[PDB]
Amino acid sequence: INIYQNPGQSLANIYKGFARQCNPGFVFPEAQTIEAWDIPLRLHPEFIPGGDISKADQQYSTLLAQEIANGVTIGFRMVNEKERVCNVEILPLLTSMAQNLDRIKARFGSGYLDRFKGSPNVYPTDVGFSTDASGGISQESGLLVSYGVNLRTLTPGTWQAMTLPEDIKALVGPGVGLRLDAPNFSDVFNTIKSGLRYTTAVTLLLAYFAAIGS
Amino acid sequence: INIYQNPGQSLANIYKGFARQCNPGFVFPEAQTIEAWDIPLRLHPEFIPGGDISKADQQYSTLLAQEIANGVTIGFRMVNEKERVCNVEILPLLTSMAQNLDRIKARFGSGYLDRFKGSPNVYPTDVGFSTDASGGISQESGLLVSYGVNLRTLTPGTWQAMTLPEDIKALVGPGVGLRLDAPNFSDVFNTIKSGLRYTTAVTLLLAYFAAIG
Amino acid sequence: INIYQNPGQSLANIYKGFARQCNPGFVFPEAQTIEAWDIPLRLHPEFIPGGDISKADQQYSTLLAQEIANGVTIGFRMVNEKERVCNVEILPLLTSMAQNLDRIKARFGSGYLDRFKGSPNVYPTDVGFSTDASGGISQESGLLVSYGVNLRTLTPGTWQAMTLPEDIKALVGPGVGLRLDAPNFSDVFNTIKSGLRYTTAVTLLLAYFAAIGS
Amino acid sequence: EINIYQNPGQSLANIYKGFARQCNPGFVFPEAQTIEAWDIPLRLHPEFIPGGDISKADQQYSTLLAQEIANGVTIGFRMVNEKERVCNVEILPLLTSMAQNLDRIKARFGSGYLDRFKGSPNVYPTDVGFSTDASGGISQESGLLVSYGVNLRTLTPGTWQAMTLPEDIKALVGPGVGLRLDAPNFSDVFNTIKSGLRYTTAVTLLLAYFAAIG
Amino acid sequence: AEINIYQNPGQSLANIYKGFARQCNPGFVFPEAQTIEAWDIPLRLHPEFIPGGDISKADQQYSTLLAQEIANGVTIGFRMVNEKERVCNVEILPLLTSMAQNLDRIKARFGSGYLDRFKGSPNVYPTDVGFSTDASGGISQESGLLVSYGVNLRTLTPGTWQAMTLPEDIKALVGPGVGLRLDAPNFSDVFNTIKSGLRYTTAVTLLLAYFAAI
Amino acid sequence: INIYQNPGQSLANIYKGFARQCNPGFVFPEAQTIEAWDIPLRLHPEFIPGGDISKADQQYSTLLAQEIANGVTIGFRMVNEKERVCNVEILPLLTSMAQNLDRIKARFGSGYLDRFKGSPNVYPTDVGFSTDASGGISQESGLLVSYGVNLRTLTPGTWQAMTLPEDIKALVGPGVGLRLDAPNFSDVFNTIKSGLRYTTAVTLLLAYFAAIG
Amino acid sequence: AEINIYQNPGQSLANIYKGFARQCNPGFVFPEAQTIEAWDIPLRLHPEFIPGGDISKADQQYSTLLAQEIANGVTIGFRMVNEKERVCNVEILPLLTSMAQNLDRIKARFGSGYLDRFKGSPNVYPTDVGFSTDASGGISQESGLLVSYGVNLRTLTPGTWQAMTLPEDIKALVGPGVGLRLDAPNFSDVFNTIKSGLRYTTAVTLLLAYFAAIG
Amino acid sequence: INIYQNPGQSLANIYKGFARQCNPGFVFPEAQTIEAWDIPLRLHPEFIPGGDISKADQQYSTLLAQEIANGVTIGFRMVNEKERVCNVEILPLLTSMAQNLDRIKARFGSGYLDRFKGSPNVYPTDVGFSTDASGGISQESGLLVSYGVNLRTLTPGTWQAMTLPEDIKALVGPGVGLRLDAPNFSDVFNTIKSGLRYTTAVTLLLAYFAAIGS
Repeated sequence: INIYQNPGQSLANIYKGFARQCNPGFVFPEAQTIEAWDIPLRLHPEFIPGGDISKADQQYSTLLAQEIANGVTIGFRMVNEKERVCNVEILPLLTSMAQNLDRIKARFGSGYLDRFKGSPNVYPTDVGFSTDASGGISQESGLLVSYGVNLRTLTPGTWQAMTLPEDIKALVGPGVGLRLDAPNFSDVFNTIKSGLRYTTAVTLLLAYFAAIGS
Repeated sequence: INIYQNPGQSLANIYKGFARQCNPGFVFPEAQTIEAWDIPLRLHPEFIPGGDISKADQQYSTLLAQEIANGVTIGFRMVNEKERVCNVEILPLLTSMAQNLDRIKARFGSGYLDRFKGSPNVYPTDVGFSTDASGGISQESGLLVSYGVNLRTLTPGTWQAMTLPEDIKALVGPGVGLRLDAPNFSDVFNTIKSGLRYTTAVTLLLAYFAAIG
Repeated sequence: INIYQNPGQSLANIYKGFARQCNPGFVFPEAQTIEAWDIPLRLHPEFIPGGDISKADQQYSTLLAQEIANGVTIGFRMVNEKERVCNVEILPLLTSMAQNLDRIKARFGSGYLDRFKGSPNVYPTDVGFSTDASGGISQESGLLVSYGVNLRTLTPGTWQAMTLPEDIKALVGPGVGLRLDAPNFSDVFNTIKSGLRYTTAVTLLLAYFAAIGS
Repeated sequence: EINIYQNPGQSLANIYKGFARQCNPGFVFPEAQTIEAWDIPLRLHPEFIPGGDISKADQQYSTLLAQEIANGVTIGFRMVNEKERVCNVEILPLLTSMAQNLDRIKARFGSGYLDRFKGSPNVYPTDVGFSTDASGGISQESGLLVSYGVNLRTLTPGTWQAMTLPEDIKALVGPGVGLRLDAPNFSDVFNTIKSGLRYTTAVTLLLAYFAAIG
Repeated sequence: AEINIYQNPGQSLANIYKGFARQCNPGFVFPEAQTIEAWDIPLRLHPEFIPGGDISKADQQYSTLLAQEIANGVTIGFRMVNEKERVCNVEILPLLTSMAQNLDRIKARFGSGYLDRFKGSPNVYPTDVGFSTDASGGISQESGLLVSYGVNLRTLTPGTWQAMTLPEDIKALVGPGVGLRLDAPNFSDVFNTIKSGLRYTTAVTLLLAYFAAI
Repeated sequence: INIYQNPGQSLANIYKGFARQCNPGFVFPEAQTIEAWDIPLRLHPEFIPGGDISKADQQYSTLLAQEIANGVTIGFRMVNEKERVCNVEILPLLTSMAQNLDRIKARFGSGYLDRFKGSPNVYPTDVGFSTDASGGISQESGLLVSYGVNLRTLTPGTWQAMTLPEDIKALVGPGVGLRLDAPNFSDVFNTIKSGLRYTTAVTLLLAYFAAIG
Repeated sequence: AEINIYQNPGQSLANIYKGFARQCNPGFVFPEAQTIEAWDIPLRLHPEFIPGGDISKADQQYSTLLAQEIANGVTIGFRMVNEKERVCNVEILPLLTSMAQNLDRIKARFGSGYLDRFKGSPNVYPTDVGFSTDASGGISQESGLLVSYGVNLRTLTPGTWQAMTLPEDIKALVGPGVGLRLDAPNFSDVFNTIKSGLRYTTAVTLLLAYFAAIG
Repeated sequence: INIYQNPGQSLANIYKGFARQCNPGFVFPEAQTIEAWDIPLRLHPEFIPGGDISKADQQYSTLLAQEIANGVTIGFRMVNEKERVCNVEILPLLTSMAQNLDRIKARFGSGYLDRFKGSPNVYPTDVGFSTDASGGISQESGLLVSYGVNLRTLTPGTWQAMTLPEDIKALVGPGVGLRLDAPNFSDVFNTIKSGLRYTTAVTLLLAYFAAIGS
């Protein structure tokens, strides 16, 4: 295996290593973690055209190189930030996603990827504009993140049924209900665009679609 | 004086040192530099409310600290990157601003600060959205940078009439003519927003209003 | 349609009648007239909060009512004063505004409304004070009328380049170049403030911006 | 392909389509109407080019063409200092207004419209002569007859006001409207229009008049 | 009585402008002594222009400037009919007024020997357009425009430019070159626009405004 | 096709018409004419932003309009001035350019366009100031026209090798070797600037680079 | 050998200075290439000093400069006997060293066409002393000293002056003019000290020091 | 200096010696000789890695040793072959290179070294295969020697314009226009490759680029 063609499995492997550092007694949700981090590739198999990795989509590769770079940062931080890395960042993310994946499959069945397709966002980390009825953009628009995470339109019912690790919740919270003409919109847009990673954008996607319509 | 009630003078002094280090012969345009870097505070006296700096606008103060820190980085880079710091970065910026400020004062007159009013942007580094023909924001809108810099409507002619340092042009050029609904819009928005500093946003502001267009 | 949400189309409809009563051959400049008299609502969409005409801005509504009432006086005056009403007041207005709008659109492009922003004036009949170099108001300031008509700095060359109906030129000329501390300033300010209407303020706005500057 | 002698409309339309694009590339150029209008004189008078031999071209016709070329050279120089005035008072209003006038003529007379211009004593579009009584005689009641039937003597204040013309042209011709040949200034007016008109602008005046009359 | 434009240029042109000033406003007080004195300045600086008092040996370039000026008086004559208000109140009376006030400031500051102020540029003719100098007599990339007898546009501050008393038409022509370096994108256009736009009389107007104000 | 997106083809068509009028046996060098007159657009694709001619560069558009107006004049003048128009103005131009272009392609190869890059002139008709031997602009400088034609340094040997139509030769001749500080500089600068056209500037450019050395 | 001082002033004077330097320290590496090139500068700027390659028509002022240079070499020969320490370590070797370094700086900065930097002052001779200019080509009371081929003392900064590599005696001669305005009470004295003190050879030393430092 | 870091100066010094023996009055083109023989080093600074000549590129070092060994031979041959050595081999080589380098400087400008970049050949003595008109190597290709000397496309005009010493002309002549599939290709290729040396490959490179185009 390799990270371009097996992103879930590759990253799962690294995160299984982290989860063991944290607690060898923690049951790593491996099935769900591979499935979740494979979602962007499922939706976009052209990321690896005709199966040759030599022609891999540049933006997709950059995202994976970002995850590699983040995994390096975690190894260094495990040393003197073990109790945050483990109990705020990594284990909550893994538990969260697995539960959220499981509820998506339960609510939407085996065709659940259909909920994610048809968005104008190609990459799981994209931040763009929500659209009006006709598909236009207006000043009533807000943030559309990942594969259909509409923060502008995000209801209180949806928000309160959402299970997100603290760090992702804190990133994305300020964007909920926010109009593009709001004084902090540029800042919040910029902050969410810069703060997302491949893995954490999936984590957000799963939380949203698990809870949507609550 | 201090950097908060006198940003133009304070920054001008730092940059005078950079210029003397680069080129002692180079005549430093002190009056223009001071007046240019005073523009956001003249536009926004609320930044220092009742004249007490301990209550100064936080975003404004942070903008100015970034300039102090960048100044320290510039002086560090003078050893191994003198060619680029001097002849690509600092001297072109100083000349550009003096020429564009004077041009602005010649073409619009002494009341030139009015041309900087009406924008959705409070801070000189702000990056927002231009309004379309209806007066709203739409997919046809684009980047509204600083105090009136409309990258969306920025013309071919205007682009090539603009006197502007290489790095600012490199930063901002991908945003020229760019619509909200462009696939790369988010990226280009992000880059420009992250790339601007107080001094360079004013440099861009002046180049645009001197060239339009 | 109604005069609150559709001021340009409602005022155009009235003026189209007056122009027929004046000269049936006169080609009414409908598109420009509607676009010109909508400008104030275009600049301030909050005048009608959330599409609700009962919550319409009272000062905005009152300016429109005065145009309706003026319309009634115009129809009265057609009998004994047709020659002045038609040839001095109405037809030159309609023609000048259409020409000036078109010129403005040609000089400043589709985003021409921007040239109207940043003034201290909210209403098109507003009369406030010119700025000096400092950013402030002083004795060497003068009249700033409507959305950016700086009478203080308006030059002799610009005055005679402007296409403005007689009745508005005679109203506004006295304030050209006039300082706050001028002995006749208060009387001139009084005369301009009292004689301006919603439609004739827009007429002046377009004449000025067609003829400056840059 | 074409030349100004055999193809005056296309040749002149091409030059003005040039001036219009440097002025404003957003400007929707009315190519069809401009070719047609500036062809009028040659359609009424094909003997200007006897049997398609441009070396036997009519003297007064060739001179009118050289004048237009010379005027185009003047315009090119004026575009350096006075670009705004030339574009937006001169060239663009002439084009839009002349197209509108031709369109109106065609909607109210069909393809048969050239018949309006027929059987004038004026051979050339720039000709300025005398209006005539019922029986075809000149009297002290005569005034100006310009181009292919533009009777200024007989032209009402009303019809004049109904005419859609650029400023340049209303200013030149207005003083002749209603003017008797025994008027103290008639000879000044005659002298000004004769020297002021050109092939191009005489057609502009023709189309404005026939679009308005009756 | 026996004056000519070669030997008596100020008096010759004064006679013509006094006739314009009367066409304009018989109540305008013509500043005759100042106008004669100002327009003689180029000849007083360069007696050479007429070697030994022999006008048949007159300097070609000087003679060409005087012919330019005659040709311009002919066009003003023509423009008096259709553009009298612009001609009189923007172009002519302000020129005469400002020139007289500025010449008087200069005399009050320097006395009868004021002509020495105008010496020392490389420019032989009042309409000359050349380059600003460094401190070493050379031309560098920091040079800009140096026009007429020492009007250094490159080093003129916008403060003193705006303090200068000058006809609008002259401000608009010359303003673009204030502070402008020779490598600016528009320098070549500006250099050449001022070069083609200046005339014997308006260059002297500019010269006196500049020397009064600096 | 149109003149904006297809200047070489639109212009070559018109001149092919003139040349057939001049001599139907004259072999019109069509590939070379089109190639030469597309040069400016190939150096500057931004002249037509994103392929949209409603957004065309205004200065570019103006040069092209001038060439169309000139074509109308050529058509008028063909009646009584056919000998000059053909044997002085048009045929030698087309002949000279095709030969110079072929030589330039042989000498600098397929990437020849890079020889026209990095001048301070954006438009083919631009007239600016050369850089001196030490790399600055000074009184030792002269005229820099189009995409690198240095009239100041133009040697006697280059001049006599140049194959140039006589109207272009008469225009540009006075600028050869002319210093910024010369008494008649400003006069010649003005004359050359006003007298150049899009097609004639391109003709000069190829004559120069075909003859240097 | 088959050279002469009018056509080969650099090589000629270099030949004499190679001799002084060997007197000073046989172990001193004489910068011959830079020395010939530096002292050819005035002739390379004004080839009309020898019109048509004909020394019989040599410019009188040029020749006078060369005569003065010969006379100065004679006096150094005499002072070598009793003032060897100063002649060697204050006057000559520092001059030779400094010109070499300054010239290589100038050539690295501007390339082979460096000579263009030295043009366009109104000074024809390397020892000329004249007036700096305002921005309009004139002289005003803000003007000061303009020396040699563009050494603008009026405009020269006390800092960039300190940064110039220059032998003591030239530094002492020219320092008083730095920034000096023409209405200063010592201007006439300083103007004329510098004028009288300069030689072809030491004017070129000053020229290269300035143009190496000035940017 | 040494031959590794300073190949131009070292070799010019040897050749200055030979020229001196040939004819003392022959002006040695010293600047051009040093510059030309530095070309291969300028293009490949990496030949001396981090300024350490003990790690100098072996092929490049061998090239220069060959030139030292050839110098010794020339010295030996000076006795019984001075005429040929001087008038055929040495004097024409130095004069040709100097003229050619000067022509290349005028033709291509100060960045002329850019003409020598992008070839497949690293060493000046390399012989490879040229690119055909469609951009590939094929049987239509031929000999590409040194930094861009394309013998395959080398025209009759370029051949006659080329200023080249007799021995190089005879070495290289049979390769001109020669195709890869020619029966004598192998022989000529082998001959050119074995017969070239550092100095002479540079002499050829310069002959060609100074003559291309004719």
